[PDB]
Amino acid sequence: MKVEEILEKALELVIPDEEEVRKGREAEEELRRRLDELGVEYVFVGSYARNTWLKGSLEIDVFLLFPEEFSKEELRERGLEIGKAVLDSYEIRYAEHPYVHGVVKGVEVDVVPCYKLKEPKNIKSAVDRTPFHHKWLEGRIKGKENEVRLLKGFLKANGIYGAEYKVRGFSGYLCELLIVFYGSFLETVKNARRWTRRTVIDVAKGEVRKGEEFFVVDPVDEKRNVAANLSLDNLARFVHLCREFMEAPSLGFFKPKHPLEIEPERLRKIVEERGTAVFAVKFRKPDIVDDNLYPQLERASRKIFEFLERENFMPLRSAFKASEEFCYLLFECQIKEISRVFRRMGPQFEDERNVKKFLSRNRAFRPFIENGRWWAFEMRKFTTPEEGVRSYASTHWHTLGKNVGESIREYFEIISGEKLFKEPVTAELCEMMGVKD
RNA sequence: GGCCCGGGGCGGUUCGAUUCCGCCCUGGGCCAC
Ligand SMILES: Nc1ccn([C@@H]2O[C@H](COP(=O)(O)OP(=O)(O)OP(=O)(O)O)[C@@H](O)[C@H]2O)c(=O)n1
Ligand SMILES: [Mg+2]
Repeated sequence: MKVEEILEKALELVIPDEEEVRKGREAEEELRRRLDELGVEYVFVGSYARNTWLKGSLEIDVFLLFPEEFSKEELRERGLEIGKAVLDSYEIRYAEHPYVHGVVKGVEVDVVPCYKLKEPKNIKSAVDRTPFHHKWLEGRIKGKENEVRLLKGFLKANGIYGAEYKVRGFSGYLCELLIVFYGSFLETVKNARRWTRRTVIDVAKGEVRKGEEFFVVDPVDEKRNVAANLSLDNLARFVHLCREFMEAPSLGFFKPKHPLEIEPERLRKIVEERGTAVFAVKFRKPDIVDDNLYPQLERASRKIFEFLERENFMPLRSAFKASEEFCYLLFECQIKEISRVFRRMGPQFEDERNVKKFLSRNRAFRPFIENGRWWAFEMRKFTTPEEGVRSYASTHWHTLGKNVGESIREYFEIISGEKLFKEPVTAELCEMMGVKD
């Protein structure tokens, strides 16, 4: 049951079976045919072109090569039109760099425009160095595509796969680059156990040096960090995962963990056992793309957390959840209620000028001296986290993310108790509190 | 959109703010494929 045995069973979970390969090829063929009628230059990139896509995740990436001189606007317009006329059913919903998604003979496809250059330098559009990533990988990943699939499947099952902002994990390309560096999934896992937050992995130079932050230099452009969007905590989760896997290998590390339900009744008893203040800020989900939403939910969530900590409610952790129509910012504090009074540090008895200005203030209790300096009893405007959040969110909505803020401005409410466990956030609450089972 | 570095105007809070909470101008990088 040692590693190598597990890796064999694992291959079954990550390698596409002959039937799925068929579908992808036929779609590839058809897709080329359609493209070969309109003329137009194109290059298949990504995991389908390199035969490193994960089982049950077949998505063909076609990149339309345009002349450098063309305007950004021409790019989207032509790409849009070409995308639409080439797909059975389509859908446009770019985030910054436009592109068209669709289905050809049942397979997902991504038609993306990009400028055609020589030398991946002075990139015109944000995705220009992608075709060069394909060239560089072409002759070096050949024969290790299965090692790539194991790594992707590992990260996928543990929730740190993608590099979109929702995940802030490992991109596919990053994965491929790691296979070319260490040679296999097993070696990557073995070495990643010793990675640090200053680790720099440079495949073009076959080197590993210590830097200012986790960096995986792009062979194509040594100034771009391929793991730029990999968050620190997620880097940390992978390293820990690699350690655990080596100690007690298991096919489980490649199988997705089910949301694993819990009765909102068990959740209520846990919160009571904990004795904390658990609540959420609910508002309507802005109609924007994931890559726009999450960073905003992240800011909002953080801005409120910081409010809760400087206000002494002792926040434990924060979380957030986006559903079809609403969003939720979750919080947990050790302080369900604080006194109305508190002490505010004053000047040292020494300089009377400021002592006066300090005592000149209208106060309900009369300041005192303690260890050489004046202190005053002040009165809070709120005494619970919810009251505090309600206030802050009503007045500081503009700093809670462009769209998330404007939405909280037109409406939001604070949910807690039984009425909160009925919302679709139980998974996030359990993960946030470390509930196990 | 978010994050990092920088210039310049303000508001609030404070005994006391460049130094905490925010707002308006604006320059330069990075990420998302
Ligand atoms: N953060 C990212 C995302 C994408 N890419 C470029 O876009 C390709 C990845 O496109 P994507 O479709 O997001 O993933 P795949 O690489 O195709 O792999 P998989 O579909 O299995 O996730 C990479 O090879 C690379 O050229 C990149 O450089 N950095
Ligand atoms: Mg793909």
